[PDB]
Amino acid sequence: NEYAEQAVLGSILTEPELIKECPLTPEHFSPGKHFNIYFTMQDLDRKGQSVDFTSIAARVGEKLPQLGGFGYLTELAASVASTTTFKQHCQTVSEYFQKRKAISIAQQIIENVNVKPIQEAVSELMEIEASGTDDDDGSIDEALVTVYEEIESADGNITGVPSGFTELDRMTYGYKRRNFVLIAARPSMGKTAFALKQAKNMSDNDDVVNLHSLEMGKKENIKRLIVTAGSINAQKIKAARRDFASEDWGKLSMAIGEISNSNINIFDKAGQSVNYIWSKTRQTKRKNPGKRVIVMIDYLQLLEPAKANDSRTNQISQISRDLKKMARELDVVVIALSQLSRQVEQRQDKRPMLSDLRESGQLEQDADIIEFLYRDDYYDKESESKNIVEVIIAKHRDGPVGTVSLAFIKEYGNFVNLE
Amino acid sequence: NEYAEQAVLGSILTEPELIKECPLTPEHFSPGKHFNIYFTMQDLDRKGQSVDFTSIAARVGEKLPQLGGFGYLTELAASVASTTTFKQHCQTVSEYFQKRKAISIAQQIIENVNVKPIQEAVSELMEIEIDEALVTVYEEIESADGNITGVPSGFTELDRMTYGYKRRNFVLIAARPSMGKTAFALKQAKNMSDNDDVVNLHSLEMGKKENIKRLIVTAGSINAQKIKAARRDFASEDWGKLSMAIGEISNSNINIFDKAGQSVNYIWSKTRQTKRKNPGKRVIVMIDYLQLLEPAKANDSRTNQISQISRDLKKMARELDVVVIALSQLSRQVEQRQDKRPMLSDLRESGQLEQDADIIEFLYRDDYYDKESESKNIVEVIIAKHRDGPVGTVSLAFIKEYGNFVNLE
Repeated sequence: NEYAEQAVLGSILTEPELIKECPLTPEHFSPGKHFNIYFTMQDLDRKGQSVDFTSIAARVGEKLPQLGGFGYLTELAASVASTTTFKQHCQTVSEYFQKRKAISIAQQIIENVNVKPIQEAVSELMEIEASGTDDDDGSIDEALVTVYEEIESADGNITGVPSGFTELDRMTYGYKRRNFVLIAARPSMGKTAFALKQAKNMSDNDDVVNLHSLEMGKKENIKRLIVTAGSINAQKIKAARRDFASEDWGKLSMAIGEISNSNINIFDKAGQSVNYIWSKTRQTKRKNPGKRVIVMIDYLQLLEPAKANDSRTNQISQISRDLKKMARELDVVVIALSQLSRQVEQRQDKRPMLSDLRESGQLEQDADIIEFLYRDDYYDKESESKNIVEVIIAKHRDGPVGTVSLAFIKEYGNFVNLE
Repeated sequence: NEYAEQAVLGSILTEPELIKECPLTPEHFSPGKHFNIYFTMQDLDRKGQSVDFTSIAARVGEKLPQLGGFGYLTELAASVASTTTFKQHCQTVSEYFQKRKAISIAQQIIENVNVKPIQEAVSELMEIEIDEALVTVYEEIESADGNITGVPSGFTELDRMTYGYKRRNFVLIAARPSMGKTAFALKQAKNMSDNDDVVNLHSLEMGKKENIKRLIVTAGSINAQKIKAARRDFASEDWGKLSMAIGEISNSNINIFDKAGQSVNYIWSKTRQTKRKNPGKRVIVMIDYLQLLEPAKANDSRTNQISQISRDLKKMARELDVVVIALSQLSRQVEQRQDKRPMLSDLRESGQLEQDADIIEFLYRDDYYDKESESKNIVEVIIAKHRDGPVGTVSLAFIKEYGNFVNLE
């Protein structure tokens, strides 16, 4: 391959310091030109100098035409649009080098064989391994310095996207960018209101929240965001409102402003594939530069799978795995509400654990911050924790676990901080 | 269109980060060049790399000429004045893509239609297919009425909680056998047809006849046992209540489907059809047995079938915008307790059930388990789940003889 071979040579003549960031030998390059363009290029490096046209042409003064002349070195440096592809090209050159020697050691065996062909399979073995030159080595001695800076310069203040709960962010330091958090819980625990809360809290820290409600409508999601924002009574508005509530219009004509002054985006298409959400995530991330994006999903199970004719347990796996990829490759916080096995209610301790994620197998594995919700005053009419939802972080990949308590105001769908 | 097609290919070769900002497949582009220009262009992206002349030409080293040669990639990159109209051009390319397939799926029908051409027009159909939205929200609350917004149940004490089953809701009327599970449905059936709404009754258990035979004995208040056989030479002056009920049922908007095996998709089709023939008016879809519905995957676990049904049933209500009422049955395990009063956990197999339901309402006749009940002839409808409302128990008087329900308090 000559095309990728030029790029490497050129990008080096452009950045005379890249000969280090990628180790090669003239053996990799084509005969004559490219070969000599590196041989002389590499020599000036081992002698502890720089590598540019001027220097190279200054080295082989009489034997310059053997490198395609000076008119070629400049053409090589001209061909390189941007030295960003260097890695990618320096690898294409490398793959083709293995390929060259792989055959050279292959047709080597044939000629070698025809005492005993044992020492052959041994000599032809040592060569086939040394020809395996890769690009990702392990150096804990280098990437350590990269961390140190960050340890030193410690921004004592939530790094990622804040949840809006002081006692929770003091563990996560903001849901990161590649993370895939899971908000699962039994029905009637605030599973939805807890989401719509974090939804706004993020929209207040000036982030973008994409709420995918496959269960509810674009309206109810707002109708809830209002009754939660202005602290107005949920039952009042519904129907009474007009001739039943007064002086609340102040808290209403305020909330209606807040929601319209927020970065909340709501999608309510009935059937949403992980790929659908993907597309709507790029689009939102494109229209909104510089700012972080969070993708909420109101029901992991109501999502539309990729393979219609497949086992249910495999569909949730297909979804889960895909959902994670999105967060990673698109670099956005992915929050997915889920449901827990109906089997939770047939125990003495109604407190959810990981095994309660029924069908979903590849679920708990792809999740970064599995957090269950638990209202004690649902299973017990006489609880010592009146109106207290306890958010249980059962899994944290880059952090600790534990239970966080919050006050749930059933009437406003609001959550309050404690301790 | 090749002109806008160049702009797209070019502006991408200019900004090797725009292949992402606008999704396409080689299928969109003209054959040969433009095609291969994207095929190879897209491939390098999926492999997690960059897309520029240098890289593209480095990929297909021998087969470079099939992309118009290197001299063409540069001409494309030069053709782009500014990468600002990339959106406008990436749309002109997309518009022409639909137009290409719209014909490819149109002349598809022609050759296809050429068993029954029914599944054709169906298969050829599926292929052929915030601040802004909050100002109305204001007027919604302002347009508070004080009465029933959605579809009324017909029970004053119940509608004072739901304000009419909404449009996207999926309510569940579950209960043990012999509680009025069916008669309670056939009651709401008419009450909705009186409020001038359309009720699609899917009785998979009974016949198109018995459903009417019950609607009459309930409408005219005539005795259920009389008519059956005696009627002719056993009842008198009831012909007035009969020649009145027979009219009511024929003057109603009740539609009864009684095909033996009904898939959720079957009901779906019969719902669009009824909604199309009847414009402007709301439609309610009743199902006399959630378990007698035919699943999608025959060879699957039973607990997954009820989930396949339930999940599908909800989507229908949401995407078709109609009230979906599904009668169900409760685990036989209810009768082995002291309090025969049903709860959510009693929904046996069905797991993804209670989660997709909006208004789970169980029925309970106390005078079935107790011969000496203080509530003689009293069914108590128990709303155990209300997503956009409150819970609680509502009491109604059940007239066993007429299959009629009466209001109280």
